Order: sequence, then structure tokens, then C-alpha cells
Amino acid sequence: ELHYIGIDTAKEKLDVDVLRPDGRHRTKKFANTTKGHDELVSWLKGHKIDHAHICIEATGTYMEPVAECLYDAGYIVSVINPALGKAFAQSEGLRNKTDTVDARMLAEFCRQKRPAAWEAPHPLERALRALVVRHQALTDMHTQELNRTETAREVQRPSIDAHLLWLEAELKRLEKQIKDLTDDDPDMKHRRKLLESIPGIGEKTSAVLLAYIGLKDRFAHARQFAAFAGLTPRRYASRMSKAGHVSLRRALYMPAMVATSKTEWGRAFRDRLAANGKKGKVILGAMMRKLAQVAYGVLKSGVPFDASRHN
Amino acid sequence: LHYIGIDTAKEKLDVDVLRPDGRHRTKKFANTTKGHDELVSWLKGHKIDHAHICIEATGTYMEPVAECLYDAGYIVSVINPALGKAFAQSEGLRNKTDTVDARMLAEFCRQKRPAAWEAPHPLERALRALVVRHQALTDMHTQELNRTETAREVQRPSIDAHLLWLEAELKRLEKQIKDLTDDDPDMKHRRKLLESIPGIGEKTSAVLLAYIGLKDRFAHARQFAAFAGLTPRRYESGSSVRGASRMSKAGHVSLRRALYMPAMVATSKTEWGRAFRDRLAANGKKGKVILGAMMRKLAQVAYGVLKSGVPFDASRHN
Amino acid sequence: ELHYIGIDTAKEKLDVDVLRPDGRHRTKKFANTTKGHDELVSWLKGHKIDHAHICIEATGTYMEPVAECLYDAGYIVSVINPALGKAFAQSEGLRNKTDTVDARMLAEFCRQKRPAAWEAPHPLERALRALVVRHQALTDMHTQELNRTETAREVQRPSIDAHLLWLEAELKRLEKQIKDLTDDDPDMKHRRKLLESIPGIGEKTSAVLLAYIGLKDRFAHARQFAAFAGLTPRRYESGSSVRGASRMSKAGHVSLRRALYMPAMVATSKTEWGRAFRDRLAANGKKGKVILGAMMRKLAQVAYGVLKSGVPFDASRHN
Amino acid sequence: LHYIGIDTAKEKLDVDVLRPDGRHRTKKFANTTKGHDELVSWLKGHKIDHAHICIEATGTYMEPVAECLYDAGYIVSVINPALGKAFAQSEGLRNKTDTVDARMLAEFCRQKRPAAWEAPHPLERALRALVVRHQALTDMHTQELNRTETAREVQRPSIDAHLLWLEAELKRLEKQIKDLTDDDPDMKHRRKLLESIPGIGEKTSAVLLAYIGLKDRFAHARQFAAFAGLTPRRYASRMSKAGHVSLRRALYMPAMVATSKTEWGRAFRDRLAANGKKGKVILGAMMRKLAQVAYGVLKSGVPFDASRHN
RNA sequence: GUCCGCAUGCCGUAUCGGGCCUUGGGUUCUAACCUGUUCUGUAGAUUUAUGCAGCGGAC
RNA sequence: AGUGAUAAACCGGACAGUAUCAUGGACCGGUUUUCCCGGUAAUCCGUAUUUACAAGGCUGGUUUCACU
DNA sequence: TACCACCAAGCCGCCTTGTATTATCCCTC
DNA sequence: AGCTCATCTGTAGGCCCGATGGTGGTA
DNA sequence: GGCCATAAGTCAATCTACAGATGAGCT
DNA sequence: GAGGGATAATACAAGATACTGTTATGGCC
Ligand SMILES: [Mg+2]
Ligand SMILES: [Mg+2]
Repeated sequence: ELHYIGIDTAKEKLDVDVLRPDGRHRTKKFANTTKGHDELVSWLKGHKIDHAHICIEATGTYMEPVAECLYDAGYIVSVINPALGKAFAQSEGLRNKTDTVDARMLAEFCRQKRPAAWEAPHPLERALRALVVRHQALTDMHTQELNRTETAREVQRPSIDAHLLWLEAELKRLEKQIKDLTDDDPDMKHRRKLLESIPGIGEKTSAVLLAYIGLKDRFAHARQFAAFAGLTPRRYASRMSKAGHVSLRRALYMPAMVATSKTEWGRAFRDRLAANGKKGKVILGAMMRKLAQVAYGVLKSGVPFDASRHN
Repeated sequence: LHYIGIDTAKEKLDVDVLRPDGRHRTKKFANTTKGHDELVSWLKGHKIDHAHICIEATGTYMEPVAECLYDAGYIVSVINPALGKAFAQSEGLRNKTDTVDARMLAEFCRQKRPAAWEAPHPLERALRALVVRHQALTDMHTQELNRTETAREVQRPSIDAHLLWLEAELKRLEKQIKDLTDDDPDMKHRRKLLESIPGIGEKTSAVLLAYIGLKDRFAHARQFAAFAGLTPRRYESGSSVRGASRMSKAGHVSLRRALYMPAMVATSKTEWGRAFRDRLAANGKKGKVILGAMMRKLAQVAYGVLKSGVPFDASRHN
Repeated sequence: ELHYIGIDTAKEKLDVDVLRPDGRHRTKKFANTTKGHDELVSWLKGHKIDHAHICIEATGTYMEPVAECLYDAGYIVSVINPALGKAFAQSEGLRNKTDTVDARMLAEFCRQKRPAAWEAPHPLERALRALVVRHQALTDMHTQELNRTETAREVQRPSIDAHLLWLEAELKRLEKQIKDLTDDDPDMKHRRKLLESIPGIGEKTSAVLLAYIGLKDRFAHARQFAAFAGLTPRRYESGSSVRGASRMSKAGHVSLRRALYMPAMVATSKTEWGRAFRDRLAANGKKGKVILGAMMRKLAQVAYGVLKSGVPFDASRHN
Repeated sequence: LHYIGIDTAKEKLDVDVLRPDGRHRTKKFANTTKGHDELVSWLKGHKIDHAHICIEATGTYMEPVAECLYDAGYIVSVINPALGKAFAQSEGLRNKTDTVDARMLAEFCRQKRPAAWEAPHPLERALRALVVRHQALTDMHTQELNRTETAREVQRPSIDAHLLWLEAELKRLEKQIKDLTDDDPDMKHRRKLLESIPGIGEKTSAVLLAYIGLKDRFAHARQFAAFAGLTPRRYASRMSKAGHVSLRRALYMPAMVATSKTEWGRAFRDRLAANGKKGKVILGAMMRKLAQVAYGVLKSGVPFDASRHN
């Protein structure tokens, strides 16, 4: 008696498409609002829909409250990568894109593919991720202003200098904020301490890795976490896939340089690939993938980085 | 019910059966009359009576195996290869190969349960073949016409000779097409109906009939318009995304191209066509936009008139 | 007796190529430093090169000190748009060794084209431009943070709010520094006051316009200044067959072009002369942004015209 | 010396004179024998006897006026259109109109002083015309031959009929080309020299002889290879492709025949093969080589000597 | 008829952003091996088609 | 909300082509601090047809109307 | 005298399966 | 505890959204 | 009845010169 | 000695300029 529901989301309104077991549809649109979300649940309970599998695109801020609302109401929620949604529309040979079309498409996606259920993240996991990506935003702004000092006019330098001081101070207090968060929870404190034991990974990288791994082991294999960062190769003469979080992939590049240059186990890996005629950037690409796997490996193991296991 | 996918090449067929229990059977065959008879036997040898075959429309090399299995009594689906590629990308995010194998086609078949393909009538097949041939010679004739305008005098005898040959051959095919449609009572009747529409003549009636066929395969005339790839493609999301509607173009090019010059004639020289043009002109539509719209109109009316079984009644339109 | 010199510039190194009247070349490489600039001038006097025309390409701020050095040495200096150079290279042959432009190619550009002489801008013109460009940079940084408040998480919001306060204060401080600069000079004070008399141009736009028009009248016609902003249409016509619809050329200063867009909306919407303009083009069946595109050009020309006239904006001239 | 620029179209000419003083005179004309006589009279009516005209190679619409002015005694240059466009961009021109481009060609002429154009020999024009026609019919024959692969049975009679017609016509031109070259004693001798090269047959010799004239108009053989667009350039290096396409396309199959079935060709292949070079890359190189050797052999005036490539 | 002046007509779709999602493949089998070119930037340059219409001035 | 009808209305820029142009980098000699004159069928640099061609596949989004 | 919100909002379909050219050597009649 | 150095042809996909300035109108 | 002119026909600025990150080991 | 078949090569992709035809219908002979 499982219903299949699809929800296209916008800032202002939601479009809901219920696909019944019999095969008929029920469609209704709601305000993307706490009130509106309460109406949606009542409307589903209205038609005696208790068992259902809702499917939503991952479009960010505007779809998160309703996903949580329905999850709490006790329905199976799936939050799918939008690129899959696009490919699925093309596979269904659809000739229009509208909100009611999308909602209907998502209900079909849900039925045909039966996606894995979505788990709402832990409030600490959300907190840490928010701080980390904020820290990245400020770093980018600091780097922009540093570039400007190179070719600044003398009348502009007072302004740039002032801003650089502000940004430096802000980055410090936010680094402390991140440290306080991980220290307060005994699990995150332990896991972060493990991550830092890896030579090539320090205070900054550990916090980024921990923001995406979380405080649970959600991946079956370390290789999957490497794929999740978009670091595993793809035949397309193979290239780095880049199908994954950019925040992870940007965070591991300097760790990879420090590893292949300054560490024993890194230099070992660098030397071996260099023998096979691999280029510098190619080796860094490979080491980024390796750091990701070891990071997840070490946490799953639960014991500090053992060098014996490498080289 | 089994779900079977067939990957096809010139020489080899790759087959993948998906059993109700969830296990697979795989086997390769030669893409020949022998290997088709081997394929059917192999299926019966695993007591596979009911199956849904999914083949992708990859040239004409898949045509004889599809007919073989349709005659063997299986449900055959010949799918647009663009759907297959899209299906693979919907199954995974990074995936591998970015190619559609027999296994992927079996999974496509199982999930989507696509509409059953039907082998065309020999006359439908002949008419389509003649129309396609006619369009090829027209394009060659245009190539040679273009050459006359900048030809050197030593080239000109050769070009003129070829133009005469091409003109005579086009004349011969048109007659061959007319003899085809006149002989069958149904095609003779259906071609009259199409030609009753203002803006549709001998050339276009043959092209429309070549794609519509003897039977009424489309439930609605809108679907035939979509089949030609003439409908607008709406692109809307929330408040932010406003994509200006462009013509979809997701359909037969040979059918779409054949309706352009009729659309000009209709909008310029017929009452019902001018009426249509004038209305859209008032709503501030540009020239080719209106032609675009008229092309879709002609497709939709062409199918409509055939279903009605009655000559074009102008009172139905403004 | 005029020589033609091309200088290929890098951050660290200068590459010089003299083309002599007789046709032979003199090449010598220098450091891109105050020392190497005085070395360069001495090397030219070494080869008794008194009258020359020097052609440098506009590749950032690294080429600016050498251009001033040679200008002061008394030579004719031309600073060329690098796109011109690349096109010149392609005009010289169908299968050049490389597409890149070198000092030799710049010397040849100089000889054939005889390009317009470059003048080092007035220290005030420099200063005002610098402040205006800084102001746009902070505005963009402010816009990023203001976009972020839309989707921010609650833990992020203190950090964003703090930054928005800092950027607002800093923007206000620069606007004051710009006003102090134009008010101190009697010519800039007067010229700015004329610009702000145009309905649709206020404090911010007047500063940007001055930053590009400058102290003197360096354009001959108003259309040239409109072209300088990349606002003139781009007509593409040939014979009968080839006829592409006109677009905005966009071949000009982006900072100047971006400054005019919101003024154009204000003018076409809320002013008498602006609505008059909007209606005229609306009658001929023109779209919203197409009219705004047109009004941006109109504003640029009127801005230039008003300054030339030396009198406040008269609305009667536009009817 | 005046500098004149003519922008040509099917129907109209746009003429812009640039006087020594720097003043401009502009006038439009019809692209007809009448309008060409009007043009000369208008130039003579302003006492313009010594001038350098600069036209861009825009189809066969500019060929009549170029010959008219050449005969009138002026210096005519017919420039590669790509150079013209690059020159316009170097002048910073935003707009592109016929009046603008006529002025620009006068300025091109003033600054670049390009090489004078020479009207080709009538035999050279005839041979080029037939060879070009032959390539066209071959392409059409190939199209119909591809259709035979997947032709429905109702279509096959039509395709078979057309293939026979094209095959008959192709022979007729090959015969017409040979009757042309055999009549002229210079063409005949030059063609016999070209065929003496292992890898070059009847087809290729006609194409080469169409682009090389009756006379040796390239100072060096390198230049002829460049003229085909077969010399490399860095952007790793690759074939420039900046030269005659008809000439270039004619050399690919001879290059395969050379590097496979001839001593001097295999020798070349082997050397490069044993230097890490790929198959197509060697073909690319052999295409350039054949072009260079072809012009070399003609200039030497003696049959192909293999000892020179041993 | 020519040469100039135009804050004129005709021709014109600005510039920059923000957020979020991502659970490979092969192998000697998951912290091992094979396959692997991060992420984000910064500064500067741009002089009418006056082409055709108007309107005004000089000849 | 279901059923039935849709040749109506709103949302629409089709396809295919043609011709023409193209005087290397370098290396080796003369003069000569690089101009300019000679030489090259050798060696090094080279992924053709500046898009090579053929065939096949493609069952709208809404609105409106009738009845319950 | 200081604060508010409101003007403008685009565009060149996707896939899959195939093959030719010329000149010289080599085999068959 | 603070500073220096390792990597340099190039080649993810997608679904949502906002700001700019100046002026007439309002408080 | 045969032959012929005619209807429709948009494009997304170009270049050149540059830079930083983080973590571990050494002064 | 003529006449016909076989064969060599295969990540991708990177200038300009000027042009034309299709069909069906109402007018015009
Ligand atoms: Mg959506
Ligand atoms: Mg031209």
C-alpha cells in the first residue's frame, strides 16, 4: 500500500504529486512555510496516506525544512542528486520542464528506482559543516585582498590593509569556534585527534574531513569516501571525475603537497609513481585520493596512523 | 515474464536475460539469419516463452533480429538510443564507460516497461523508402543548382548533364510514389484527405503519409506534433528560471523539414493560414516564430483530418 | 631619423627591439627596475637614438613605470590595447611561427600604424580612478555577503553580520575620501556638479564618469566616449546574404559600462526626459533591456556633452 | 601613387581611393562590364594613372574587375580574406560594413604594400576547373556508394542507376583532363615528370599540375608545401592547414601508398616510426614531403631519382 | 556642389554574484596495488561606420 | 474528484547546401653585430578531406468544453 | 529633513550503427 | 615559536536564488 | 489547362601580465 | 601481357569571404 510522492521545491511554494498504488495521481501545491508544511502532512493524512516514499531534489536551503518535516511525520524521504533527476527526465523522454512536470517526474523516479532513504544530519554535524564552509568563504576573500596588494595603488593600500587585518582576526576567532565545537563533544574530539595523527593532515584539514565524514561511519569502503569527494578517476585516457564535494577536494591539495614532499610515507608514494613517468600534478591528484581513503580508513580502524601499514 | 536486452553490432549480437528470480543468462550470437534462429532456439531451450525484449535503434542492423523475435511471439521494444544513454546516467552519478550494454537494456526494460514495437506494413516501408530517396535526390539537385551560379564554362556542360539526369529521376520517383498510393485503396483515400488541407500538396502528402502510416498509431494529434519535434519546449522553475520557449526539435528531422515551405504557403496564401498568422502577429510574434507555429499546426491538423476521415473543413478554424 | 622601438614587458624583465631607418635591428634585454629603466635610456643615447616612437602593450601595472620613464626621456610612447597587437600578428601572415607578440612585432606595429601618443594621466585622475575602482571592489564584496544572508545557517550569521557592518563603514569612508578629493580641486568640484545636474546621475555615477572622462577634453566627439565605454552598437553587414542583427559592442571599460545601468533604469522610469526617450523607442517596438542599453549610451554622450558645454543639464535640448 | 580598396559583392562594388595628401574619394559601382568601364573612366577622370589596388579574394565575383584593372595598367593585389579580417581587428574597427571595408583595404594596401597579383593562364584555369569538377563528382559517387550499404530494395535501382551515370561521367572528365595536358607540350612533359614519383599516379599528377602552374612561380619547394597547408606550427606542433584544401586532400592516399608500397616511402616511414611517431603523424609528414618533392622534381626537370632520398 | 559643427534622429538584451547536492572500476580486494593535471583567484588596456538622415554654420 | 472529447486557444526562429583565397619554422652559404642577397627533391618539427561521408531512432506542457 | 521601493529580467535538439578516397603490388585468365 | 617551500597547455554534472543607484513619493 | 513568382530568413566582447592555500621540519 | 581485387592509415580540436534551394498556391497567360 506504498504511495510514491515527488516534491518540486521553490522559495515560495511546493508542488506535490502523489502516485497511488492503483496508478492515478493526486496533485496539490502548498506554501513553502511551517504552516504550509503542516497543511501538507494533514493533506496526506486526509487521504489516509501513512506508508509513502517521498522523493525530493537536493536544491539546498528551500527543500531542507520540508524534508525534515516529513521525516519526522514518519515517511521514507529520499533526497536525490539533481543531476540524476535531469538524466531521468531525459530517459522518460519529456519535452517540457515545469513545476508540476518535475513533481510527477520525481514520483516516477521514486517508484522505478526506489532510492536509499535520507537521514537528517546530527545538529553538531550541521554546525561544524556551516563553520567550515564559512571559514572557506573568508579564506577566499582574504586571498582576493592579498592578490590586490601586488598591484595596488598607494591610495588603495590603507583600505586593503585594514580589510586584511579584519579578515585575519575573523579567521582566528572562527578557527577557535571550530576547536571549541569539536572539543566539547567527546567523539569529535577523539576522531579529530585520530585524523591529525596522519602526517600531512593538520588542524584545518582535520576539521574539513570531519565535517563531511561526520560522527558515524556511513561508507562501507574507504574507496567510496574518496569517490564522494570526486577524487577517484573516470574513463572519459582517464580523468579525475570531480563528481563530488568541492570543499573536500579543495581542502586536500596542500596536504597532498606536504605529504609528497615532507613525509616519509608520502615521498615513498611520490617516488614510485614518478618512476612510471607520472607528472607532478598527476601524483598530487593521486595523493589527494589516498589522503581521503586513509582519513576514512583511520577513523574506521579507531587507532592512530600506523606507518608500517604503508610504504 | 523475463526481461531481455540485446546490444547490437553489424556482426555480433550480445544478449542478456534477466530472470524473475533476479539471476542472469548471457550469450553472444552472430547478427545473421542463422544466429537469429540460434537465438530463438536458445530462448526456448531455457523455456522462455514470455519475455519483453529491449533493443536500441542503432541503424538498420537491428531491424531483422527485431522482426525475428516479434514473429517468434515476444514483446519487442525498439528504443531511441538517446533514452538508453540517459537511463545509464540516471542509474549512477560517476558510473563507468558511459555506454549502454545488454544488461543496462534489460534493466531499462524492467523499470520502464516501454511501449511495444510493431513491424511496419510492407507498403508503409516502401513508401517511406521512396520518400527518403526523393529527398536525397532533391538535395543533390540543389547542390548542382548552387554550382551553376559560379561555374566555369568548362564545368558547365557536366553540371547541366547531371541536372537533366536528376530532374528526370525525381520525375520518375514521384510517379513511382503516386503508383504506390493509388494502388492501395486506403493510401489513395488518406492522401486525398491530406491534400484537401490548404498548404499541403503532392510532395507533403507523401511525406506525411510516410510517417503517419496506414493505421492510427497516435491516440491524439498533439502526439504526432510532438513526434515531429514541433511543439514548444517550456523551461520553467520557481520564480528565478524563465527559459524562453524554443521549438523542441525532439523528433523526425525529415518530417520537420518537409513542413517549412507548406507553412510559408499557408501563412501567406490561404485564408485559414493568414488568419493564424495575423493573430500571432498581433501578439507580437516574429516571422519564423509564426512559421514554427504553423508547422506544428499543419502536423496537428494533418493527423486530425485523417482521424476525422473527412475533407478539411475550414469552419473548424479561424 | 625616427626609430621605431617595441618593448615586450614582463614582471621582472624587459625585452627591447629597435628598428633602425636602414632596416637593421638592435636588441637588448633589461631588468624591469628603476635601475634597468635608466640603463635602457642610456643604451638608447648610446646608439645616438634621440627621436623614436616606442610601442608598449597594455599588460597591467608592470609596464607603467617604464612608459613614464621613456615619456620623460622625451620619446614618443604609445601604449596599445593587447588585442590590437594579437590581430596585427595575424595580419602579418597566415602561418606565423607563433601567435604571440614579441618586441620585434611591436616595432613593426609602430612603423606601420604610427599609433596615437600616450600621455601619463594627472595624479588626481590617477587617485580618483583608484578610489572609484576600490569602491566597486568593496561593493561587490558587500554584495556577496548580502547574498549569503539569504541562505545562511544561524551559526554563520554573526560572522556575516559583522562583516557587513565593516564593509558598510568602509564604503562610507571611501565615498567621503572621493568627495574630499573632488571638492579640494576647483575644476573637479565644478565638473562633478555639472554631471549631477543630469537627471539619473548622482554622487556615485558622477565620480565614475569623472574617473574616465578626466580633467581635460580628451575626446573629440561624444560618440567616441560612448564607444570608449563599449556602448555603441556593432553593425555587421556584407552584400545581401550576410546581415547579422546589431548588438552592443562591449568593446570598452566594464567599470564605466556597469556604472550606467542602474542610472538608465532610474532615468527611463522616473525622469521626464528619460520617459520621453523610453516612449519613443517603445513606439518603434523595442524591449526593456534594449531600451536600457540605448539609454546607457545616451547618458554617456550627454555626460560628455554637458561637460563640454560647461553649463547645467538643459532638458529642452532633448525633445 | 594612390592606394585603392575595392569591396566586392555579387551586384555592387564599393571603391575607396586614398590620395597621397590623405584625402578619400568614394564611389559605388555595378559589378558588370559596364560598371568596370565606369570605374576605369572615373579613375582616369581624376588623373589616377599610377595606383595600387587591393581586392580580397571573395569568390569569383572579384575576378572580372581584377582582370579589368590589371589590363588598365594598374597594380592589383588579391589578398587572403583572413589577412583582411585580422587587419581590420588591428585597426580596432568595431563596425563591419561595405563602405568601411573598402576604406580598410586601401589602408591595408598603404601599410603592407602586398605582392602583385598575376592573372593565371587560360590553360591553368581550365585544368583547375576540371580537376575541381572531378573531385566534386567523386564526392557524390562516394555518397551514393555509402547508401548501397543500407539501401532498401525499392531504393537500390535508383542508386545503381546514379552510380553508373557518375562512373561514366568521371571517366569522361579524366579523358578531358588528359586531352588537355597532352595537347600542350609543357603540361605533357611536366605531368610525365610528376608521375615518375613512386606514390603519384594519374589523379594526383593532374591535381598537382593544377596548383603548380605552367611556370615555376615558387622560388623554393618549401613554399609550395606551405601553399598546401602541410607545414607544422606551434599553438605541441600540428599541421597548420592554412592552404589549399583541394590540394591538401589529394595527397593523403598517395602518402599511404608511398609509406606502404615504395622503397623511398617505407624508408621515410621506418625512420620516423623508430623515433616514436604515430601512423597518421607519419602520413602528415609524407604529405608535406610529396608536395615538396613534387615541386622539386619539376624544377630539376628530370625524372624522380631515388638515390637523392636513400 | 563642397567643407565643418551636433548633449540630435536611426542602429543598442548591463555588470557582477549567492546557496546546495555527489557512497568508482579493475586487482594479489578496501589505511595495500593499477587507473588520478586541486580549488579559488588578481590587475590592466578599449577615442565616432558621422555610415545615412535631419538641423545649424562657412563657402 | 472521476469519465469522455479536442483539426480550438496559450506556450514555437525548419532543414539542407554552394563557391573562392592561402609562396613555412628552420638549416647552410655570401655580405655583415640581426637589413638584404643566394641555396635546399637532404635532416628536424607534421593526427588528410580548415566540420570526410552514410543510414536509422523521437507518441508535448497547460488551458477550455460536456457529463456525474 | 530623512527613509522607502521600485524600475529592468532571452535565445543557436539528442543518440547509435556504419564506410571512401588512390596507386602499386600481386594473383588470375 | 615563526618562517619557508613543494605543483604549473587544458578537458565535472545539476537545481534553486539576489544586488547594483537615483528619484519621486511618503513620513 | 500550363507556367511562374512568391512567402520566411537574430545573435551571445577581445587581449596581456600575474597569485594563494597548509603543514611539517628547521633555525 | 592485360585486368581486377587488396591494401596501407584512424582520442578530440583548433582560418576567412561571398552566395542559394525547398513547396503550393493564386494570379496570369
Ligand atoms: Mg526542481
Ligand atoms: Mg567584402
